[PDB]
Amino acid sequence: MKRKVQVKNITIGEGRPKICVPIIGKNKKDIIKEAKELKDACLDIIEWRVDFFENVENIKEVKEVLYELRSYIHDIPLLFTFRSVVEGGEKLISRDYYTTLNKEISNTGLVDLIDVELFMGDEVIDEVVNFAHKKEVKVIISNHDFNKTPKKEEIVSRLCRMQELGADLPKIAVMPQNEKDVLVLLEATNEMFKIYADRPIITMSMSGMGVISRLCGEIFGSALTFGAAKSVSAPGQISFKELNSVLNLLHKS
Amino acid sequence: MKRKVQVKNITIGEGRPKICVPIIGKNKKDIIKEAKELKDACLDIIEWRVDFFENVENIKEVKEVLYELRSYIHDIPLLFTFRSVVEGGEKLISRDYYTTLNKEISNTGLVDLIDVELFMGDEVIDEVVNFAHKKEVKVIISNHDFNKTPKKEEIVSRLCRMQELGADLPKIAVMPQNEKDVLVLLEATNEMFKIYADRPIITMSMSGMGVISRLCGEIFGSALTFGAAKSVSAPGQISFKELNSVLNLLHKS
Ligand SMILES: *[C@H]1C=C(C(=O)[O-])C[C@@H](O)[C@@H]1O
Ligand SMILES: *[C@H]1C=C(C(=O)[O-])C[C@@H](O)[C@@H]1O
Repeated sequence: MKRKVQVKNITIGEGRPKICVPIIGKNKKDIIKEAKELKDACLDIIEWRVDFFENVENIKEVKEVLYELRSYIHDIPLLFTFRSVVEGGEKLISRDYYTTLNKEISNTGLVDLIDVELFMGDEVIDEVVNFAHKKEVKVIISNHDFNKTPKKEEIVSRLCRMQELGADLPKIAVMPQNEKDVLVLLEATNEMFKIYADRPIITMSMSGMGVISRLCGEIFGSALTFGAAKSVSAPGQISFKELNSVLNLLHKS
Repeated sequence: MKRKVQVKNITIGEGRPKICVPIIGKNKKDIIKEAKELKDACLDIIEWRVDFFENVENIKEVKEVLYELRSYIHDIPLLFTFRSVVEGGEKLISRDYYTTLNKEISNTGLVDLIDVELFMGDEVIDEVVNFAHKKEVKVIISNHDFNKTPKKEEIVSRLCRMQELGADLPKIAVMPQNEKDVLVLLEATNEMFKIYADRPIITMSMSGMGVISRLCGEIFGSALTFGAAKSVSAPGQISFKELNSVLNLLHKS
């Protein structure tokens, strides 16, 4: 009754939640060094957090890294994400360029998924999505709130809008100010998963307090969880290796 | 700040939730066989589910087991529990023997904690609680519902009755019939913890669906969690060695 998102040998939205490991190097040497350490590691998808790449405004240099990166990762699903400043990024860039970066990178045929930020707008979203599906690229439409956890109804409403915008995978990250906020996130996730969701969704409650939301996706509905290699790409992620053992332990419980 | 329950080298209600493992053997040899396996294991407390013991109706023989058991787990905290048929037990006994068993054993000075069922009535509870504290034995006043998860308010109400009846550790285990019921348990748990708790509490949502409640007590408020050795004594138990790593992992988070 729900659609699944297949990327290579990985089926998002079925079985145990899929582990995604970010690459956050500031330069080609470190990025390649990062990719080499993950080739034979136990994980499902790799996310290139390009917002960390120092020459990110130079599209040719971004492609150069992308080529070399695919050579080492060959058939591991690869998500491309430029996380903007409003949603936790550190590099500021034009909105016209955010579109160009995502389109040009989508056009290479080298990325399997691309992340597009909801707030960025219908104009930006529709163009990135239409062009990503041209090349069979799956799209994550994402939304992050680093200060608050909206009410469950509001969270559900955002995941629904993302779905209307053609997102192959709606994604929402929220920040708890208390323990109950964490449960509100889980509550909205399962209501979405059971009643309104039409495909897989990705959700998380950030920081140490909401870490449970990164582990219990199999019961509650989040199809993908992010684990860190050396350093964190978002507050609350634990090492991908420990995430793998916890997900496996819960798969047989 | 509030009360903590000290049993030997273990401080319940501080840092990591504590791990309790039950011994469920039917005869002396098996019980001791289990004790030797948990002797130097990474657990905090050992629970003797004496209801599994075939010769439970002869106090003499029950005591003969304690004496030998101690020789192995002399320094490890020992909880003595006779789980009645009504709340998941496997052996029927008169309410009067239930009292004498708990009083006689508690009188030996060999047990560190004992579990009395809330629904067993104030008569039985006052009698057992009073005597227990006189021997300096901690009391867990418990309640289990294998059918459903009562509304949040009821769970907190039960946990509160337990405190007023003098429990050193209130305990409730409930059965989820849906994912939301798991969040209700956690929500009720956190409410007790921040608003009404004067002592550490123990809570869990049973079955695979509720397993997440055995892993996140540090955040939501449960001070003790039960893990299985070779097999489970309640639906949804994880092996104790695995449980230990997840709790240590989440403690530093
Ligand atoms: C989306 C969400 C993340 C998280 O909360 O862990 C990590 C980021 O790197 C992703 O873009
Ligand atoms: C009380 C709770 C249990 C649980 O749900 O794990 C098992 C019993 O052994 C305890 O007495």
